[PDB]
Amino acid sequence: NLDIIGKRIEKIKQEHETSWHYDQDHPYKTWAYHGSYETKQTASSMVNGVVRLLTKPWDIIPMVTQMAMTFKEKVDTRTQEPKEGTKKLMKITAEWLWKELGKKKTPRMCTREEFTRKVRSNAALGAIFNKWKSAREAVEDSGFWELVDKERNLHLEGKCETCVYNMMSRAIWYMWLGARFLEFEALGFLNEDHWFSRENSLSGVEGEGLHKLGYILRDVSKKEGGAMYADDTAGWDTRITLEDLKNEEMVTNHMEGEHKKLAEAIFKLTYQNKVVRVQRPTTVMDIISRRDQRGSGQVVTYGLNTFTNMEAQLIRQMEGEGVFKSIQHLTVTEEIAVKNWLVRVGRERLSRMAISGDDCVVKPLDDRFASALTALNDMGKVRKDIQQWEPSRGWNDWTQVPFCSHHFHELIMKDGRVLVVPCRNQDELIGRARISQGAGWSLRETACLGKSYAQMWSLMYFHRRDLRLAANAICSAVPSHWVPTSRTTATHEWMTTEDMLTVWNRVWIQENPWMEDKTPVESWEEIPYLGKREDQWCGSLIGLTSRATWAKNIQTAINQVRSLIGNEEYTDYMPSMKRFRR
Ligand SMILES: [Zn+2]
Ligand SMILES: [Zn+2]
Repeated sequence: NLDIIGKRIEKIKQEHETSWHYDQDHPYKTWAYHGSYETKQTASSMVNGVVRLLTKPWDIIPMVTQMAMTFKEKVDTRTQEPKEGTKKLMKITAEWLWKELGKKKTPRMCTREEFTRKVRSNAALGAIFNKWKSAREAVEDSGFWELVDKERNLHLEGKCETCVYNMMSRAIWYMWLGARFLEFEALGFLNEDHWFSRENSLSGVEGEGLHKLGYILRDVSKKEGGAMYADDTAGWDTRITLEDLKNEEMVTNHMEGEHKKLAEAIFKLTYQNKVVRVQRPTTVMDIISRRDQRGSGQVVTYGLNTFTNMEAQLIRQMEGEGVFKSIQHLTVTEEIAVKNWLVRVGRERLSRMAISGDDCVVKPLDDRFASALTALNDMGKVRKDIQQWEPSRGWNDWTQVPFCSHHFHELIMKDGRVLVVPCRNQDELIGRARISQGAGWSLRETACLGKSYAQMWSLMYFHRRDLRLAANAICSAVPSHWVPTSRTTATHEWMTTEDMLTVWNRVWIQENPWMEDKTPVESWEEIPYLGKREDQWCGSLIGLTSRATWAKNIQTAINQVRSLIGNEEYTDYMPSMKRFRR
């Protein structure tokens, strides 16, 4: 409590002394309340006109149109403390997992130089506006770094002054750029040096890309065992216990010098003790604290969620294999059996999983896993959309398993070679490309975002008839040499001015470890589609009157957009298709 959060609270109280008041009608039960002060202010989703003008048939599909119109009673719930047996299982497993992750890696501090480059190339670090306008301006002004140094030396002392969260199935907690830097210095190595790559972590997929995930699921499917299980958790970030935050901190045991102390401080002072400011309309600013749940930076959140999720799923596996009998209490001989399992088969059991933060696919040794629920429920990782004690429903086919919002098809080229391609309902893909976030978008910038989406569709979704055609139309409608842009930046190989057929060959043939024959593809017509009936199942409008009219008359839609943008240098990409090729 207050000897760690006090100083932070004291400092804010004073800056709004003319507004302070301990409000008695406060809507908090599970958060600790501290006081309120006067504020008044709020960002909605705008339509990309370039993409909408080249996707007319979809102007009458509600699933697409509604996406562009528009829980904080789940952040106010309290997780129970686990049993002693559960806590023992978690500490042993965490201890062992950090050793394994650390066998071929060296913890190290990230640098101002490294941080500066990040900001000067638009990564979404989640900072606030005020003294300097943007992030960019603050990074050259030596004043900033004197503030950063004040807080830094404070953290070495073991106290905090300026590290305070701002809260705006999602909940995003911005800090000021300074506190983001100090988080990056101490914990950035996890992302920057790829601790959760598949090579290093065996379960993880950090930096793999959407064109590898299908191949990774199929490799898992090849192992002997039961169904593939893919249970989603209900509000994962709100079910992170203090015991979870403590096992995460054991990464510091692998550190030394300044680093160990700086990392210890972030975990102690910001993660395991939180100070947050929230807008309430009855408008005031509420200064609340609590000890548990997740609210770090989105990139460190990712890596820590993967770590804790790896830990939970190895434990659920142990329960299915009958390594321990009850969560109430671990005997002495059970501790040695758990430790022996991890040493004998742990690495093999990690390779049976694909884990991306809160998202997992598990192919266990057999189907006992399905009704092994006691550890999972007691750790607080309650399954979404199924009764607490009802057994999990597994999948019998790797092409039906959901993972990172996709499913994966197996697709045979005319030359016999095999692609594994990502897919989702086509209304979701078209609906997202019609949306832009923010204000002050020039026509040129709107066009360049449209082009980023088209290049993505050509590289990942080439097998959907409607998306190859819409992609060709957009790349024809936007000046050939204008560079694809994005304001909120996995592997993004479509962000480039290089020839898209040359990128396709590098990604799917040259650099693809699942493809033995390296024979380049000479044109887009060598590159196959899903079956027509499969394309309709995944949402294609192939076979409708509206869709045939759009395709027939596509050069008229292309010319409409060219007339609005003006007299520039354009390329016709539509003769790359068979039906437009004379
Ligand atoms: Zn601090
Ligand atoms: Zn599909």
